[PDB]
Amino acid sequence: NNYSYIDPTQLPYDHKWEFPRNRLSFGKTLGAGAFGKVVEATAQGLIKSDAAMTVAVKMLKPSAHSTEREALMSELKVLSYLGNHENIVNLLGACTHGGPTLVITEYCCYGDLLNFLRRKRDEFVPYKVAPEDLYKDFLTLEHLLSFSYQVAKGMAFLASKNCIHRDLAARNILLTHGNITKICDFGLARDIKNDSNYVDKGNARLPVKWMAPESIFNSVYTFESDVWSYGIFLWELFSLGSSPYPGMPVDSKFYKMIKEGFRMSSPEYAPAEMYDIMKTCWDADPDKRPTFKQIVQDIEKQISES
Ligand SMILES: COc1ccc2c(Oc3cnc(CC(=O)Nc4cc(C)cc(CN(C)C)c4)c(OC)c3)ccnc2c1
Repeated sequence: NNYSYIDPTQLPYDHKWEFPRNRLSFGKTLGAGAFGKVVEATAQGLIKSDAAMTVAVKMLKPSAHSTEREALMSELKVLSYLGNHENIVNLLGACTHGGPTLVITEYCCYGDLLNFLRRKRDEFVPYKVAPEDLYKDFLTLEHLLSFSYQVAKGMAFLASKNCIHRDLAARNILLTHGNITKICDFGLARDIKNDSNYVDKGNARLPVKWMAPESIFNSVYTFESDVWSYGIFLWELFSLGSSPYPGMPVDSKFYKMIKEGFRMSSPEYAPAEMYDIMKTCWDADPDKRPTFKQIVQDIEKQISES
C-alpha cells in the first residue's frame, strides 16, 4: 500500500466539510506538478458573517489519471481524519460533487519554509536582534529553534495518528503568522520531474537525500524513517536552506557511503545539541533513533535553557 499503517479508503469523509465550489473565486497558482496544483482562492461564506476569506485549494489537472484521482481522495480522507492541530496545515472544507475534487486548507501567508529560509539567509542574525532594527523582521537562531520544535510537535502528532509523511523536508513545511510552522504535503502539486531534490530510483522520482537506508533499499516507510527525514530537515534549517550532502551527486558512491555510515557534518548555525539530535535521527539502527516525542522534550529543554 501507498500508506503504511492506516488505510485511507476505509477512512470516512464527513460531509460537514462539503463546500459549494461556485463560492470559490480562484487566483494565482502557489505550486504545480505534472498532475496537480495548489491555487490561492477566495472562499465566500466560509465565515458566519458575509465576510470573504483567503484559502489554498489543492486539485488535480486534466493531465491526471485514475491513480492520482484516487490519491487526492485518500489525501482528503486523511486530512479529515487528523483534524485540528497548530503545527499541521488545517482543512477548511472540500468539493467532492459538481466536478473534480478540491481540497481547501488554510492559507499560510509566508509560503514554504525552504524558500523563506533562502530569502532570509543573507539577513540572518545568529545572536540577539537590536531593538531599533526589530522592524526588519530578521531571522534569528531563536526562530530556528522555534521552527525545529514546532516541526517535531507536528510530527509527534502525525505519529500518534499512525500517519507517516514519507516526504518530511523544509519544502513541505509552510510558515504562517507569528513564526508558526505547518507541516503540509504538496505531493502532486510539486514538479518533481524538474526538482533536483528528487532522484530517479527505479521507476520513481524519490527525495533520496532525505530517505532512511531502509526506505531506499527496501521501500519500507515507518515512524523511524520519518525521524531520519526530520534529521535531514534539521540540517536544511540550520544551514539556512542549503541542499543536503552538498557537492555529492546521487550516484552508486552516494548509496555505498550512507550504507557505510557516512553522515553530514553540522551546518554552520546548528547549536551543538541540535547536531546531537541529527546524529541520533541518522542512526543506522531504526530502533536507536529517537521518537518525535523524545525530540520534543529534548528541544523544549534546550529552549528553556536559553
Ligand atoms: C503563500 O504560499 C503558499 C503556498 C502554498 C500553500 C499551501 O500549500 C498546500 C500544501 N499541501 C496541501 C495538501 C496538504 O498539506 N496535505 C497533507 C498535509 C498533512 C499535514 C498531512 C497529509 C498526509 N500526508 C500523507 C503526509 C497531507 C495543500 O492543500 C490545499 C496546500 C497551503 C497553505 N498556504 C499556502 C501558501
